[PDB]
Amino acid sequence: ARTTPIARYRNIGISAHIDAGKTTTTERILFYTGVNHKIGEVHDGAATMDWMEQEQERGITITSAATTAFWSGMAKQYEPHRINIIDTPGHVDFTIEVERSMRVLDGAVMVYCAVGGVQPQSETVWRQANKYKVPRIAFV
RNA sequence: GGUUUAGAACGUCGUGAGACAGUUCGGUCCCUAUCUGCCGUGGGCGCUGGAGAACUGAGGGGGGCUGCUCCUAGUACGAGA
Ligand SMILES: Nc1nc2c(ncn2[C@@H]2O[C@H](COP(=O)(O)OP(=O)(O)O)[C@@H](O)[C@H]2O)c(=O)[nH]1
Repeated sequence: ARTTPIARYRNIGISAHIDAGKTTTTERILFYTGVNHKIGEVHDGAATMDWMEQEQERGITITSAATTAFWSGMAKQYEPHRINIIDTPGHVDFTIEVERSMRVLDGAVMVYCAVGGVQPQSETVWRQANKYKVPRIAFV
């Protein structure tokens, strides 16, 4: 039947202030689980999370697009888990994408910058996370 | 090439020879550099015995132009662009 027991699923959300590195960390995760070669960047648009061609050119993630992989914690790189990341955007203009995403995840790794710490958009998505008690960790 | 010479015409003016910041076609542009000047290149003499070399360097001339891309760097700035 199903390929994996439920305890191997981790539905996590990546969300933060603009440019805090959500898409970069998502592409790094995809590479480190091996569904992506060529780690790639965003300012050169070659990243694969970005398709709509606006975020290709303008280099700003505008809408969430879920993605899956197989990374593992028990004897890591082995005994695969199912991490469903959702690369959400952090723009106040697109906070609606965070809203519906934050309401649909069971956890979410918040991203913070080490230069500015929290930022107004992060203080916003913090309300959008307390709004649903979405469990969460921070990634500086 | 044009402007303004001789040929020619149109429009216009003049009765006319002709004329017009009106137009059109055609229409010869000379000079062996003496001096000054400047580019170079020498011959004489000096420089205090003659000669051969190497120099120092007064002083003068040449050369001084820049773009793009990459890195720094998606950094600082900016809520974001
Ligand atoms: N120095 C540094 N720059 C980063 C990091 N993550 C992202 N960036 C830069 O941030 C710019 C855009 O990153 P992006 O993926 O758009 O961040 P996001 O907008 O939050 O997803 C790019 O030029 C990256 O070079 C990081 O961990 N360190």
